[PDB]
Amino acid sequence: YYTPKIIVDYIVKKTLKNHDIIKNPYPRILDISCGCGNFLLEVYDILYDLFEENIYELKKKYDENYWTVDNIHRHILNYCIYGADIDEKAISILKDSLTNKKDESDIKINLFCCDSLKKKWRYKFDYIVGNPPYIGHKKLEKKYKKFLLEKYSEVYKDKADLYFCFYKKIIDILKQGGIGSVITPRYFLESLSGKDLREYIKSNVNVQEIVDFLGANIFKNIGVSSCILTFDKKKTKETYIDVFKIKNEDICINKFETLEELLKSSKFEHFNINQRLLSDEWILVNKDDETFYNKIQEKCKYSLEDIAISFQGIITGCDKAFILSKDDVKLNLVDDKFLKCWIKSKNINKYIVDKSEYRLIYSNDIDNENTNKRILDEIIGLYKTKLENRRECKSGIRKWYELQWGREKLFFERKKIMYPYKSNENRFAIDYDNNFSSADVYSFFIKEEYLDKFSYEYLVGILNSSVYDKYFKITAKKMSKNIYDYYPNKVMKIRIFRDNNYEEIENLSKQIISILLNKSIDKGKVEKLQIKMDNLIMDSLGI
DNA sequence: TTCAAAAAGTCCCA
DNA sequence: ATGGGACTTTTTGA
Ligand SMILES: CNC(=O)[C@H]1O[C@@H](n2cnc3c(NCc4cccc(I)c4)ncnc32)[C@H](O)[C@@H]1O
Ligand SMILES: [K+]
Ligand SMILES: [K+]
Repeated sequence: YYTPKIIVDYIVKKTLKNHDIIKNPYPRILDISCGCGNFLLEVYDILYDLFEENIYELKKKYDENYWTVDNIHRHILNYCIYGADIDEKAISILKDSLTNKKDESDIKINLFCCDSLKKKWRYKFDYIVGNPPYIGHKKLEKKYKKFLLEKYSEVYKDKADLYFCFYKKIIDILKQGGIGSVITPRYFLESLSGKDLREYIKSNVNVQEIVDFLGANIFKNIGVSSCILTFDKKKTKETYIDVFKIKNEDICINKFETLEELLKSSKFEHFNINQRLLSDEWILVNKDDETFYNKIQEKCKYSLEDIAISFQGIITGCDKAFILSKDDVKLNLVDDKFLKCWIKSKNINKYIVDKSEYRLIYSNDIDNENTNKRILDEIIGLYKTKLENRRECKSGIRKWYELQWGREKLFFERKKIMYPYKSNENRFAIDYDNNFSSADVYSFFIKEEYLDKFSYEYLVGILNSSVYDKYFKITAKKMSKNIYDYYPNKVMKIRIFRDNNYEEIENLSKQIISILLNKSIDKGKVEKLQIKMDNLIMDSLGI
């Protein structure tokens, strides 16, 4: 995963541009996932320029025979550059690349082929740079995950990622007054799994700068969203973070010769965040958005979690075995008591759901194999081998033809609100048709004790408003270009209000629902009603 | 027993 | 061929 050169140079310049080579001519620069040496080779070039530009000052202050230009190459490799990686071939290539920068006496190069997370590191380091590996909870082998849970528990639990541990290792082995700069996924900035990691970073290092690329495609043909984190262990009372957040995700990364030109430009916005004021959540927004977010939080007395019951959709474990088109002839084998309406995330619009085109065979209600042999033999059994490889089938908890996570039917077969799990905008709809769905659609229904305060029509009105689209996206988890995570761990934290505008907001919502359900939809008037509703909500929240 | 999180997403076309 | 757009499964720890 080759890191773009402009970012590599920026990271190295970040850690080394103001190093006092005269005061300390023995800086230790480390990359614990160096690979072929994208960062370390640049570190060599930056160090070599630094030594040659101060070669005569060094010669005068120290051993004058040791400090010559001819001796710079040797000194850098013996005492300055350190790298670690698990790939033997990459280390071998990097060793040759460092050697080719210039046998006399066989210089030794501090490159280790090892697990960076298991190595007994004999000393701390002045500067650490690089791009660690990212491995999620699905693609990480179970034997290694037990080690991470037992030894890296301060940052790695549950659905945490591998690069959390590289953050902990880098922070642990950084010298006092040292500087670290890495490029990692951005998701830990907001994700629920990153809470322990954020607590660790906040209370161990001073975060100098965060570069957030949002959904920009930094790595070509890689579906990941990146950020650059720069931190130090310097004694300072400032504790203020420079945040450079991109404004246009469509931009290409090579607009200028250097990254810092892009950051200072009109493609990025800059603002400051007080690190001491960071809660367990990192709300990195400008003053206008902070005021906007704080107004809504203070004005709203209730949250969605207070008034609603949230649940994830069906997880069959093999969709091809249980989901059929409503026009599929094989449904003539299945009694209608077994069939449920099935929708995908794209079927969720604002305020209403598209008509179902798929049916779910709720195979849990099938009592035994002998009574409905045709359904099992001709429909579900076509994927029996894959069905039996599901975890709950291996342990015997689930029968091979049963849904892996069937949930409760009564939760779905009722009036409820559904929203897609990943979307570019708020899309909350009222479901009237007892729709079932997979985990790409989340549902909630209102608690009985809050039905006389909040109706479904009022909720979809304010939740689909432009005010709440901006409001939710302030702290939402940015996944990829024009995609946010609409998950209960943040959707249920949305705060809602009840005031003098309740009735008209609800009435406008009913009008929109009435038009959206017509045969000849005058979608233009829906937009006009939405604008009027947004004005009511902004009036209610005083913004 | 059984909840919900997780993009080095995935797949496609031009 | 690559880059950009539409769309989103089930494995997994707790
Ligand atoms: C996306 N970028 C990479 O994967 C690079 O990082 C190196 N890289 C991976 N993982 C490493 C590690 N520890 C974790 C580890 C080790 C062994 C098995 C397992 I599963 C996990 N330590 C040291 N370099 C490690 C790789 O060799 C590439 O150059
Ligand atoms: K001298
Ligand atoms: K991206």
